[PDB]
Amino acid sequence: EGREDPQLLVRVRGGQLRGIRLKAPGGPVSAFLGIPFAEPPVGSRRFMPPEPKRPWSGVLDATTFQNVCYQYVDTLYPGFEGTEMWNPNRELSEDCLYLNVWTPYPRPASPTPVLIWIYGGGFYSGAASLDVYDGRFLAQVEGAVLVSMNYRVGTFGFLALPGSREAPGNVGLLDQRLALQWVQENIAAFGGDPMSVTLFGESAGAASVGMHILSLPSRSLFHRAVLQSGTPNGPWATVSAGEARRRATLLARLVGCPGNDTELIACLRTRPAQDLVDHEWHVLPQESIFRFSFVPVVDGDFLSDTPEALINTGDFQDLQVLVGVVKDEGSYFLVYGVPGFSKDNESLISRAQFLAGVRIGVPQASDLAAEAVVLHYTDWLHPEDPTHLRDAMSAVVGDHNVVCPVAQLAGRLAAQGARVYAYIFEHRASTLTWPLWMGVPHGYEIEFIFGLPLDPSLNYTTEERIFAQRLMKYWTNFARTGDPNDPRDSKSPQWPPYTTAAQQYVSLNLKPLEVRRGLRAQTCAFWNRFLPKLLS
Amino acid sequence: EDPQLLVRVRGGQLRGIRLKAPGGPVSAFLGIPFAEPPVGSRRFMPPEPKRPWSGVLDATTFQNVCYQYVDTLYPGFEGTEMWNPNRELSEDCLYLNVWTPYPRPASPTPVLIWIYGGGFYSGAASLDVYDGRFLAQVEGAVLVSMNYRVGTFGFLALPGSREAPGNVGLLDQRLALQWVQENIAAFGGDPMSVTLFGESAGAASVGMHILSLPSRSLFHRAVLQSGTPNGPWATVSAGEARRRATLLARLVGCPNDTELIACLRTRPAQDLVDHEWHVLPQESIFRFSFVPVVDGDFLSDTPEALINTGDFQDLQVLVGVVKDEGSYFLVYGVPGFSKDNESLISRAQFLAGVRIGVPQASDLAAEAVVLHYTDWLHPEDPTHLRDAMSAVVGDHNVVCPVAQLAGRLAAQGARVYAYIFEHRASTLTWPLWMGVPHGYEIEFIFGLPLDPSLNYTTEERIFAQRLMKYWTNFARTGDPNDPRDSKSPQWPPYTTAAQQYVSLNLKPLEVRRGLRAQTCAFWNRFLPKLL
Ligand SMILES: Nc1ccc2c(c1)c(-c1ccccc1)[n+](CCCCCc1cnnn1CCNc1c3c(nc4ccccc14)CCCC3)c1cc(N)ccc21
Ligand SMILES: Nc1ccc2c(c1)c(-c1ccccc1)[n+](CCCCCc1cnnn1CCNc1c3c(nc4ccccc14)CCCC3)c1cc(N)ccc21
Ligand SMILES: *[C@@H]1O[C@H](CO)[C@@H](O)[C@H](O)[C@H]1NC(C)=O
Repeated sequence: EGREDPQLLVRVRGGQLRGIRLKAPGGPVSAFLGIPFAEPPVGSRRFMPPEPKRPWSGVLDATTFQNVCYQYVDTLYPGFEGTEMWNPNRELSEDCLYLNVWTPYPRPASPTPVLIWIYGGGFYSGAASLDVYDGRFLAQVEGAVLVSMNYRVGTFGFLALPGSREAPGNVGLLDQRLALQWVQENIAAFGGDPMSVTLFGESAGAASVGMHILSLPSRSLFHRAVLQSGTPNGPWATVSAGEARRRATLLARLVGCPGNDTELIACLRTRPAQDLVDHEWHVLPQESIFRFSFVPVVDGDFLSDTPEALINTGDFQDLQVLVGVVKDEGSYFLVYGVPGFSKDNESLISRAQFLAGVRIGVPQASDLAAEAVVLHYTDWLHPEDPTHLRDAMSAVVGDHNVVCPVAQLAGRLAAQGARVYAYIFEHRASTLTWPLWMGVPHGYEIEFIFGLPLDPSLNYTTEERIFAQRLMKYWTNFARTGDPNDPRDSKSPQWPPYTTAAQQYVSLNLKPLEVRRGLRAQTCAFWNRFLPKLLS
Repeated sequence: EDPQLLVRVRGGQLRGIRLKAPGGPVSAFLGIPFAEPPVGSRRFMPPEPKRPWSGVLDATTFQNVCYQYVDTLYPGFEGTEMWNPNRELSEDCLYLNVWTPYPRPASPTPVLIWIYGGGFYSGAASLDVYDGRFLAQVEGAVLVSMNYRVGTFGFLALPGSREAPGNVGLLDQRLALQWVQENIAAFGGDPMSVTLFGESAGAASVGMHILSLPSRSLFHRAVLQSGTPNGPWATVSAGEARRRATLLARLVGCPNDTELIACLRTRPAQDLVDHEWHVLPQESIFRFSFVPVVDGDFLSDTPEALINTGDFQDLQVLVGVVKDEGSYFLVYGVPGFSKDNESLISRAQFLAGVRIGVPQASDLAAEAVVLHYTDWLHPEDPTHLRDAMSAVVGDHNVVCPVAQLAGRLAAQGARVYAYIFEHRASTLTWPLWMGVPHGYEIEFIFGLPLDPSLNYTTEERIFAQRLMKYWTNFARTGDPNDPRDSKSPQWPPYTTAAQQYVSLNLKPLEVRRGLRAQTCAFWNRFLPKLL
């Protein structure tokens, strides 16, 4: 010390860190990457809740991203940006409990609102190091303190033998909670305000944000929340204690593990990480799409009851939520799983293929429930039309898994005291490599919220750069005040809060804000009110 | 003595009356007997052909109206009184009426046979709305209308019994169709070009003549206005007919079939009318006590089975509905509804109404109805709930059974033409919320706006003329389109692929696609699966 940049030297509870000065289009940013927040969850610690990281001696280098949590790498379309952009960009390791911090350069003089990003990837994949989650633009342009963490995914994060000591479940959510705890204690050293923390996430990340809202020990660690294309409630974000027990026992059999839970978990702990990844998908109860094997469990601990019971009975008076969806939530889920669908053709399907797809898309549906889905989504004027059937299939999956669980959450939070702001993202990136029939697929709003169009080397249009700047302003104004609206800008269209009376939401596209009413109201009344009665 | 008023039919000589229509005279032969009076021992029995008479039979006045329940709900109210009997009630009522141009046509003329509605418990061929004089004068048509037995008299059945076999009111109708074949040529009518037309229970009757082989040889074309043989109200099973006749017998103090039927035959007509409504299995609306029975005789199977398996290649059918089929059915039966207030109902009142409107519906089926018809943007809005209640009743009872019939006839070889009547008579005394209620297109088809004393607008007179042309062109050719009008828009046939129908209102024809397609997929495909 003494020859290095004094603006990049910081101390945390665990010790000294050395960060890196990064270039963002408009100027420098301070980045502290790969900070350890927990004891490596390896060996005897596999399946166990995280332990806080013991202090270190000397200056820890925090200039590079750390290991990505052990997961299944997508090799479906080799060289394809559409799939490769989501793949791990660092080495896979069980030693992965690290977090990243981006702050303005020089570090802010007064306490600054903090944004904590929780990534998606069906609770089996993801990393905080991906290029779409780059906090440098938000830190530079908006002056934000951005934090992102790695949490255990798959069997490593969510394999549960409910009631056991050794594998209690939801440990990946506890990794997230420990990083929220770390922010409270240490973010002030970076110029961050621990008294103004906003959680934001997408897909499984949004479901994770939702589970922090529904779990009392997490509520003291944040003030506001953003749930993008994901919710704690719904058909995929959780499993029962019985279902998690079933899936962990089946995986144990599959890898040669046999009679109490201690014996079974000890044997699972001797298995190489890849053996577990190789059998992960083989525990699903049916042929399905938008279903993940190891997800949060309703344990009676982290989740005191189902997220459905919790959202219907909870008091959310003190809460501000920003929720929303993309135009085509379900389109991507059809390419691996539904026969007749491909990214390399227009995917014009037959009626038989549509009926077959509804059984895959709604796997828990009875013959009668699936018929109600088919009859609702058929256009009885053109019941055999291949383009309509193709789109209806996308809508079934999108509506069942995302839009209607989002509408249900917005409705319940608003009715029970929260301040809700709802959106629909309708802009398809000019740079998208997925076919046009897929529209705006699941996760393709992220690059805009994070401000990637501001980098001139990424070849986005001028319109897309102005639009990204607009979105970065909505998100950070929401983090700052609990309202996405700019107080100085009187002229710009206001984003009204979502209410049960008016059911107002906005469209996020290249045009100025548009206020719309009812988030897929007739269709979501079918999924949220009728279909549960067709489970009797 | 006018030679244009003396006709010799197989039963003997008749004398009509020269009537005045706006444009000129018409010949009318009213109250012609077509059957032996169905009185005494003949009560509940199939009709017998009328024995010949001596001299010249007077046919200058309408005859007795078949014995029925008279609506006394709103006394002096045009809205209800226009449907009430306008002649004396009697069991001696099997008479028909004939209207022809004056002088009688020189060449054989297409015949239109009108079959009235009234839930199979009421109606008469003598009502002012069924006046054939305009169609006879303006279009040169030979119009025939008959009285058929209604209520217990026409449809009380002890299935399998010889003395009360059921469907005798439909046999009264069939005998009048037989009479037309045998005698219409004496009036200048073409027995080889006979079109049946009817509304509500009359349309369901027309539909039952299509589905019953011995009737099929008596007509060539058909018009089903706001009614169908299929659906929840037009028929009952042999079992249901049996319990209702047994219950009614018990209610009037009666007493095996022979014994029970003989006791019923000793009862005065009004004693049977007094208990008629008390045999319905639930609190319901758009449900009638004595209706056609699936006997395995007149109806060889249910109208559903018959419409799904029938060959209709040789048939031309004109079908349609009115804008607000169910609105009227809500005033007597559904709490919160009235003709004297705007009927803005609550959510509770709507859920309660769905149980009355869909009486066969289980708790789950009724919930599916509620969830489908609720506007989830305004789920508590009283105007939406009021209007949704009207739609439930109209869709369940008329629009979706009509869509189902049109789809099946088209798929199985018929030529079908479908419409929606959206014009509300300027003269209507029912409140505005009721819109275009059940039966208010009839006065337009019959050409009543052409009479200047009835106070209809000029627009309504041009519109009635248009409709009279559609109906008579359909009777003439099996196509409602005018070959004279070498201008657009043409009325396309309804097909299962294109699902084309037209709107009948003051504006020129508009071609629309799918008759409430999504909603009727719910009633016709999903709801039957519950259970
Ligand atoms: N060997 C084997 C054996 C059995 C099965 C499988 C493979 C695979 C598979 C195929 C290709 C790549 C990865 C997994 N899937 C398909 C699983 C579908 C996962 C889709 C998903 C859901 N959340 N993240 N992902 C993948 C991660 N990538 C994405 C992510 C996001 N959006 C995306 C948009 C397009 C393309 C990829 C995206 C937003 C959030 C971050 C992750 C299965 C699906 C089922 N139901 C059963 C068995 C298997
Ligand atoms: N004393 C007693 C005991 C129990 C019950 C009743 C009466 C009455 C009743 C009330 C007034 C008049 C007649 C019957 N209704 C209600 C029945 C409503 C029948 C509605 C109907 C169906 N088809 N024709 N009509 C009546 C005839 N009038 C009309 C007709 C048509 N359109 C109309 C439009 C508006 C008003 C009247 C119209 C087109 C076809 C010709 C007949 C009941 C209904 C139920 N469900 C149970 C018991 C009774
Ligand atoms: C698209 O490709 C898949 C896989 O090759 C195939 O099953 C499907 O039938 C194709 N669809 C069209 C419309 O060509």
